[PDB]
Amino acid sequence: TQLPYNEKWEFPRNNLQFGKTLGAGAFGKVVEATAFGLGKEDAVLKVAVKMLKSTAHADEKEALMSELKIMSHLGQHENIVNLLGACTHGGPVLVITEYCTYGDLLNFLRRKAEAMLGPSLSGRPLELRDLLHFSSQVAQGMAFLASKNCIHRDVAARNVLLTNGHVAKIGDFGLARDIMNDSNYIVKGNARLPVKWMAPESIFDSVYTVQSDVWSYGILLWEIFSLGLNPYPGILVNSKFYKLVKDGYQMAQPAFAPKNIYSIMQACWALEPTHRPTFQQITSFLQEQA
Ligand SMILES: Cc1ccc(NC(=O)c2ccc(CN3CCN(C)CC3)cc2)cc1Nc1nccc(-c2cccnc2)n1
Repeated sequence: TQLPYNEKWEFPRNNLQFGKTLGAGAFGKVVEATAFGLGKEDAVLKVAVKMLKSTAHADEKEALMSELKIMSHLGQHENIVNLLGACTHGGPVLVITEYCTYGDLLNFLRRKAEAMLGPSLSGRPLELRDLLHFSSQVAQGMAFLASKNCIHRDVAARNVLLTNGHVAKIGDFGLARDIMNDSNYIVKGNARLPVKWMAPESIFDSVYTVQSDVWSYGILLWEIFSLGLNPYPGILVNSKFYKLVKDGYQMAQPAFAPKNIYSIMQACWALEPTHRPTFQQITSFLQEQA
């Protein structure tokens, strides 16, 4: 965008020691690293570093810079993936963020479920309160983005990261996601879209607002209280699916959701955008439950 990059984030690329890859897309990837003398307190930290692959070209580079500019503009919040620094001089653009010990929320829930079933068939197990905290925290992060007039457009469990103390943060893999081979992204003409997460006005009118994010959050809520099931499971995205969503078809109550939380999901799925709850409403409600 036309936003400026502030060099207050500038970090020496030689002060990074790279480790394993945390995720990889077609033209970008995220790599774990250690930063030496990062931040006000000169900390020595494990961080995440987004960068372009050798396959990337000019457009991919302009996108990575825009993402960096946006993250600066956003500010910092406990429930988003915070920008820690950047390397824009003397080499490829490097974007440095917080490292989240437990990875994405979706995989975490799935592995946790398997580990809990283990004793019967094959750290501590999840309780309902953990799910409420996760949901509450993601809502706080989304409410923060909404207060900045910032539209996420891909709210989902795969884009939520869990850090120390199991605190959920909302992020965006962007170039570091392999959408080309991801079955959660459907080929809708020009682009590949997370259709099962999208609001009807987004699907049909290409309209993205804070409210269409609220819809997608409802789908996320479903993911959490089913412990990481695919939305609309078994249902092929086609003309019938599109028409169904448009006529108010909604998923059934997840196995682990209290009627309370499922009512919240349904509210998020109001066909009329302005009838859906705000992120601050969702936040206040969930905080009390948790
Ligand atoms: C390294 C990096 C660089 C950038 C980002 N970006 C964001 O987190 C983000 C969040 C919100 C926005 C807002 N944006 C507004 C416009 N719309 C269209 C998109 C959203 C942009 C970027 C995250 C990361 N971090 C990241 N990415 C993937 C995986 C991991 C990761 C994995 C495991 C452990 N620790 C970290 N970490």
